[PDB]
Amino acid sequence: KHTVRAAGAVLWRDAPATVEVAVIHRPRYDDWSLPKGKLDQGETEPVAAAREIHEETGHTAVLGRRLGRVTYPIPQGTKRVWYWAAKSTGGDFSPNDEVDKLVWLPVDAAMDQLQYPDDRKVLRRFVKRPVDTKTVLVVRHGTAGRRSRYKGDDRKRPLDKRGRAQAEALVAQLMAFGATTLYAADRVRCHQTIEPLAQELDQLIHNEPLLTEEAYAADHKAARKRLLEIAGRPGNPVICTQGKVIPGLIEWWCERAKVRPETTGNRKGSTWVLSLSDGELVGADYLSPPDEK
Ligand SMILES: Nc1nc2c([nH]c(=O)n2[C@H]2C[C@H](O)[C@@H](COP(=O)(O)OP(=O)(O)OP(=O)(O)O)O2)c(=O)[nH]1
Ligand SMILES: Nc1nc2c([nH]c(=O)n2[C@H]2C[C@H](O)[C@@H](COP(=O)(O)O)O2)c(=O)[nH]1
Ligand SMILES: [Mg+2]
Repeated sequence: KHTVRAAGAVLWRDAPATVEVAVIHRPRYDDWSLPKGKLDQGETEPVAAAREIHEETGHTAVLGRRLGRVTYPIPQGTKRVWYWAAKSTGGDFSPNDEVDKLVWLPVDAAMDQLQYPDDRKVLRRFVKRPVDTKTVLVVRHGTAGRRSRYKGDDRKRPLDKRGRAQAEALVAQLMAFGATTLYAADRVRCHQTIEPLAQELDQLIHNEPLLTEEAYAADHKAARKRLLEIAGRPGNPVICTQGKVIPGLIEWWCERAKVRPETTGNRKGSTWVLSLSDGELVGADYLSPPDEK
């Protein structure tokens, strides 16, 4: 009942029935499996997936759609693994004592190579939908204290200490999915959330008056329109906004596209990873704040 948290991936490259996937061998278990490992202190599942892919296969990669969760018993209690689709961005495997072989296989043959039922289940998920996706990241701003007694939402109220720390932690989280462009509702706490990422990308953050809670409540259709407008642009946008805005936009998009989120929440510092194939939503993955389970 203690949970050892881990992440990994179906790492792929071009040759759905075209694509090749990576399967690894480990001497210590003499198993064939998917690359993965334990979260380090301070790490989120996406950040650990990318790191473990790199350490185990030599490859950098961009994460896309989440492919569900697997659990199994270990002496410390229960092993929990979240898996992502990850597109290789290059690298070269070198055999070692931890992982001594890596084979790239079409899905077909990878299904037969993978010895664990739960890995085959993940690979079944992977082929269920397109994997060459682009990504919209919708982020609820970090912790910023408590609303004041006044009407409206306190335009200038800043992130608190914990929130500033969530902002910093979100850089590696959002980079894992290849974020390229930045957008924030017209509130200071929304900008401050994505400022560390802005510095890292050396990028400017677009301001979004249409996506504040006041504007969403006065004209929800214009917010929706704007979201699609941004999603349509080239690149992988981060859009940081507020708690009364996100659930409505995410539900609206999921319903119209018949996409079922596997997890749901709306915490401050959380991220929805919205995977698109040819402008259609194919996944909506809720990621917890970086400082929460
Ligand atoms: N990779 C993998 N191993 C599994 C699965 N199911 C399962 O019982 N095992 C076994 C193989 C080992 O006997 C035992 C521990 O393996 P592990 O891969 O979870 O643990 P680890 O700490 O050595 O490796 P890691 O999590 O750091 O990558 O669990 C599975 O779905 N995937
Ligand atoms: N190497 C190895 N393969 C296994 C085990 N259990 C299991 O079903 N397999 C499957 C995966 C592959 O389809 C096949 C590979 O065998 P070799 O690695 O010995 O060639 O056997 C095991 O403990 N070790
Ligand atoms: Mg491992």
